[PDB]
Amino acid sequence: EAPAAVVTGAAKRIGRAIAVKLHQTGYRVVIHYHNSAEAAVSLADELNKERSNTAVVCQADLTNSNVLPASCEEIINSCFRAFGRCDVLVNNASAFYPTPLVGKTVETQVAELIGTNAIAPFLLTMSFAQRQSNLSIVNLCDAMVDQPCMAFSLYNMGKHALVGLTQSAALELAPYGIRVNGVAPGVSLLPVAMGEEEKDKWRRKVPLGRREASAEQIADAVIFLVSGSAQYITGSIIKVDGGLSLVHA
Amino acid sequence: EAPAAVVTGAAKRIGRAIAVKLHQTGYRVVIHYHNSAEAAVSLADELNKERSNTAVVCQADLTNSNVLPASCEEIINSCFRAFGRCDVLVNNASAFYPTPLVGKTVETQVAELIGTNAIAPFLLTMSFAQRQSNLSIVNLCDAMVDQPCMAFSLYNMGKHALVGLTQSAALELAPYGIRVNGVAPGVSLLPVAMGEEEKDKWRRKVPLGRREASAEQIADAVIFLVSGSAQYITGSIIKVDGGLSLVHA
Amino acid sequence: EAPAAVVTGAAKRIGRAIAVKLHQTGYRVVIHYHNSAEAAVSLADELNKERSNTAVVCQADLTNSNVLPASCEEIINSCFRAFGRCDVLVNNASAFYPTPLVGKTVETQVAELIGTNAIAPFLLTMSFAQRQSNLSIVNLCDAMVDQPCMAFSLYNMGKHALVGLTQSAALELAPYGIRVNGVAPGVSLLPVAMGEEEKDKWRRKVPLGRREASAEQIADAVIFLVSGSAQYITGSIIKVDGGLSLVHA
Amino acid sequence: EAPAAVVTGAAKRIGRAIAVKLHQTGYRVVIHYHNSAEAAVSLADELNKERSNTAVVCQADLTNSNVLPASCEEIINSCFRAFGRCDVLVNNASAFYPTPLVGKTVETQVAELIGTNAIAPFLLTMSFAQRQNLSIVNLCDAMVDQPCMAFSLYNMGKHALVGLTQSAALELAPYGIRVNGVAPGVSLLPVAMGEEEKDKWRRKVPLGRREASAEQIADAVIFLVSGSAQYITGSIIKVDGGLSLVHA
Ligand SMILES: NC(=O)c1ccc[n+]([C@@H]2O[C@H](COP(=O)([O-])OP(=O)(O)OC[C@H]3O[C@@H](n4cnc5c(N)ncnc54)[C@H](OP(=O)(O)O)[C@@H]3O)[C@@H](O)[C@H]2O)c1
Ligand SMILES: NC(=O)c1ccc[n+]([C@@H]2O[C@H](COP(=O)([O-])OP(=O)(O)OC[C@H]3O[C@@H](n4cnc5c(N)ncnc54)[C@H](OP(=O)(O)O)[C@@H]3O)[C@@H](O)[C@H]2O)c1
Ligand SMILES: NC(=O)c1ccc[n+]([C@@H]2O[C@H](COP(=O)([O-])OP(=O)(O)OC[C@H]3O[C@@H](n4cnc5c(N)ncnc54)[C@H](OP(=O)(O)O)[C@@H]3O)[C@@H](O)[C@H]2O)c1
Ligand SMILES: NC(=O)c1ccc[n+]([C@@H]2O[C@H](COP(=O)([O-])OP(=O)(O)OC[C@H]3O[C@@H](n4cnc5c(N)ncnc54)[C@H](OP(=O)(O)O)[C@@H]3O)[C@@H](O)[C@H]2O)c1
Ligand SMILES: Cc1ccc(-c2ccc3nc(N)nc(N)c3c2)cc1
Ligand SMILES: Cc1ccc(-c2ccc3nc(N)nc(N)c3c2)cc1
Ligand SMILES: Cc1ccc(-c2ccc3nc(N)nc(N)c3c2)cc1
Ligand SMILES: Cc1ccc(-c2ccc3nc(N)nc(N)c3c2)cc1
Repeated sequence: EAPAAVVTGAAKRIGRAIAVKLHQTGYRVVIHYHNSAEAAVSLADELNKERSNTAVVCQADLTNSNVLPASCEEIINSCFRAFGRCDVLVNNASAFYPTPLVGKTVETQVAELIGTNAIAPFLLTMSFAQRQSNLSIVNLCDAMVDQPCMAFSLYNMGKHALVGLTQSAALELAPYGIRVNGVAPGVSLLPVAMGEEEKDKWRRKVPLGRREASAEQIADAVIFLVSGSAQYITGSIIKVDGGLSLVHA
Repeated sequence: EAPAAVVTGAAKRIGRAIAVKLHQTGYRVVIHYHNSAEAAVSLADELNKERSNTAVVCQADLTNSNVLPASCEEIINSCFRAFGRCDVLVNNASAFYPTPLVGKTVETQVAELIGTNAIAPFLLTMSFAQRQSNLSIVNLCDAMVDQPCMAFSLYNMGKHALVGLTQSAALELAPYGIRVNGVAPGVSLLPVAMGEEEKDKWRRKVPLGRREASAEQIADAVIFLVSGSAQYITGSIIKVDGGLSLVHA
Repeated sequence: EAPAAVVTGAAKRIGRAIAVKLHQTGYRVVIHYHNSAEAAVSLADELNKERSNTAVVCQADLTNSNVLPASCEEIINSCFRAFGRCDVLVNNASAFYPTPLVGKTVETQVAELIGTNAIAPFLLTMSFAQRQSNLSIVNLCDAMVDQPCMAFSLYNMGKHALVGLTQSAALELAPYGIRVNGVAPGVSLLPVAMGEEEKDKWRRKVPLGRREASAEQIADAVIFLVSGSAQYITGSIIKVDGGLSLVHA
Repeated sequence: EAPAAVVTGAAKRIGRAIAVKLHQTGYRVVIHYHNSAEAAVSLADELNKERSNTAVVCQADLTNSNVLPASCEEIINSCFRAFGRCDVLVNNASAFYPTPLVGKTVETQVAELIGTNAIAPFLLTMSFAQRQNLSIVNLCDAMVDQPCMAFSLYNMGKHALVGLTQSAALELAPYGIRVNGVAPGVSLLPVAMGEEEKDKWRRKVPLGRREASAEQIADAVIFLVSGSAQYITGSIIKVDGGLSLVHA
């Protein structure tokens, strides 16, 4: 029968492309969302039109809190509930915004940026492993972590922690046959609130084609890592950045 | 005027070694502690008998919470209260224990391991910089972050986030003339509860001398980074590991 | 028209598996070899029986010398002579043997280890680019490059230069639409001369499955990197090591 | 008696500052050079004026060839002949020029860039070790993962040097020989480069919008050879003003 995958923040943009490609590959999917209910259900409707009862949605805030472990457990449980199995976890949901060192309170920013990018991946990783073939986890990382955007220290700390989790969980879960890997975009789908001139500044920086990655190109790397063609691969983070991280200042 | 330094978790072990060496170099010191009140007071007494009014203690829990920003702000405030300046911050205090993926609640484990190793350094860094010559911050990292101990994922995530901080904060605070660097021990002071046979198993693995780093050897690298001999150094992490991280399985 | 690929050191082992999978994928192939003449011709025979006129052999020594540039030129030329095009270069051929610091002269050891692992890849890369779809190069690197085997300094130097080449050529050849990537094995096909107790000692070290990578599992990663599913990927090295590089001493 | 150090390419620029600082720390020095005889001799005279019989020059081409192993052995031998001991080796000499992928022949560019940056350090390390606070410091490059366009052989040479630093650290540790690296970002700029282009680069550096002095590079070499770094091996210290942290 068909394997099942959980994709966090799967309603729009990159998580959406990932869930679509996984479904096209033959997976049943849990579309996790926080604020984007309409979009999440729209995607489920589309996927279920293709193959009946192969997509469900699951709401959760992934901000760090007292209830986050229970929320993460429920995300995994919804996959087992809907499909009787959970073969793939994709940690894609992510808050992204500046937190200058020199109005959300700083402790809220910690909760959101560190929660979404690191603690929730950790808790979902725990629950995914506890509840257990070709099982794997794919973490959406960031190819630019060592050359970070100015004033994004919390966001960067979140993504660095996710690298640590990817590595630690690969080592620890290997005995269980659970592989744990990452995909590290450089520039992909650009901010909605970014202006067109600024977009082109960034595009011009990419050696391979002077363009951002499509969400589908990011999804392609996820598809590889979950597949039978990556069965010896664990603890690896694959850059999908058109060479951007190689470009000096 | 003598410069002043804050060392977190400075009552014993490596934090103490760093405070002492800074003091011997001519720094006035804030000895931060959490539980080790007797040892912190004792160390301060010792340093003050060497030079009068050159050391004060400062108690704070560095577990993550909504009050952690205020606590970190107060730690920096206490350096200015005592000495009228704050030249150096050393982020040494650190929780370290296993958190298996498959007692304390996971919420507490997250708060302690991520708070001490990452969030408190980030908040102390904000406060140190907000309050502002040879200014710098040294973060105590871990040379083994890419070959972590089994079942230490939250601890590892915390140390990886600290690397991210070191880099982000080096970039962002360079315009202010604040350098931000790391020292990464491999095996130094062994756990107090560890049996001699287990200690020797680890000692035997170290290429350079088959022994752990002394606390002073760790302090030596910290003292270099804060000195005028490191005035162009920022965003660097110096391994003090005797070659351990180079040794394959 | 079918695309064409050069695989160096393709007569046996991992190189052979790569040549076989490329061919199965629809590529015409140049089977480069040095001494394994019989095995190279035998492979070409096998592949040509499957689809006629889709495989040729090409002999060359890839040791560093003044004629190495011309030899590398001729390898690329042989691909054009046979197939009219050259879409993919796989830098697989590699000398591997200890060279302690404390019958071959050191001059020969340098020429062999640095020539095969670094200079030949570099010269092949020049020639490939100069003769110029989905064009790409895949370099066979080494996951253990930062945790090297004792007394393998020249080999390790070679593999390190190979990473540098992958990055530098990714950046420079991007404007030409040539992607440059790496696949980094941990332990795969074991040395011929190695005895069985020693083989099993190394197998025990691999977290994922306690065994070495098949040559086909290595080839699988090469296949991905050259595919249309990796079209935004350049300057990336994918570890295929079962988590081995994550294991501390 | 005083310890002794060999510094390669020590006649000028960064290697010169390294030799001067080592000398000021109390080392006797072998000032190796290739083409800069007048500058090397001028340095030796300055140092010997300071302390009699504490500096000698040693000429050698560090390009890769059949004779390079013998030349490197002779450089180490020179330190023993002058001073009776060799405590420190600094691998500083380096060829640096573009080699685009698309009058020197490429085999000569390989020989010069790979020989000076990698093979010569390896042979020198062998010779240094066969003869034995002992340490080796290799001059690396902080920008090796964000390389300059069309510098592939140079970049290959420096990556090879990181491999050597790690491999030799591991292998010579049982002998009490530590092996480390100093990785400048931008330090002393080419003499020929117009100020307009120098300042373009200077402005990229987060920490003070300037290049490293040769003396600041030397300071990190001085730390690594000192008693203060006695547990440090296989480490490479960036001295780059934050440059490698700056995205495109
Ligand atoms: N886009 C890029 O150029 C780029 C570059 C580097 C790395 N990446 C990584 O790739 C991944 C996807 O990128 P993206 O641009 O598609 O992401 P995105 O648009 O910024 O966000 C993806 C989703 O994250 C979910 N999310 C945010 N905060 C949440 C919270 N507190 N709780 C639960 N869910 C939350 C949101 O779901 P709802 O809409 O349902 O609220 C959002 O739609 C991220 O991990 C990102 O860091 C992207
Ligand atoms: N020891 C090693 O071999 C080694 C290896 C790698 C890295 N390191 C790094 O080097 C640094 C020092 O090592 P160490 O072994 O000396 O450290 P440690 O003894 O394990 O901890 C140092 C201090 O951290 C403080 N701390 C713990 N939890 C705290 C909390 N919730 N709030 C405030 N303070 C808290 C404690 O202060 P109180 O005693 O006052 O409660 C403790 O004395 C650490 O950052 C460590 O990660 C050490
Ligand atoms: N566990 C592993 O096997 C492992 C681990 C890490 C990395 N890797 C990397 O993966 C690749 C394949 O591994 P492998 O074990 O299959 O390699 P290998 O069998 O040791 O060597 C591959 C071929 O390289 C060719 N070669 C050697 N010296 C040459 C020279 N001077 N000139 C021209 N060709 C020469 C030989 O060709 P002829 O037989 O025709 O003479 C040989 O068959 C290598 O790059 C290796 O470094 C392998
Ligand atoms: N300058 C920078 O911004 C920078 C940046 C990153 C890394 N670094 C590293 O720091 C080190 C010092 O840099 P630098 O700018 O001072 O170096 P440099 O001036 O470019 O070269 C130093 C010396 O290397 C010697 N050399 C060149 N080719 C040689 C050969 N074939 N055989 C023997 N010696 C040869 C030359 O000696 P003669 O003059 O006697 O012929 C030259 O003076 C180098 O390893 C370099 O890669 C420097
Ligand atoms: C030029 C440029 C391209 C893409 C983004 C960008 C947009 C959204 C976004 N979301 C996120 N959770 N994480 C990111 N790293 C991210 C990055 C920003 C700037
Ligand atoms: C063999 C061995 C050597 C040293 C430690 C060790 C002891 C205490 C300790 N505290 C800490 N905050 N962080 C560490 N990384 C740490 C590590 C553990 C095991
Ligand atoms: C345990 C163990 C597994 C595999 C090899 C091994 C065998 C052949 C081999 N060839 C080569 N060109 N490069 C390597 N790194 C290599 C490695 C050595 C030791
Ligand atoms: C802008 C700019 C910055 C630094 C150099 C520079 C000058 C000389 C130089 N020599 C050398 N052996 N290695 C280098 N990496 C180097 C670099 C050149 C141009």
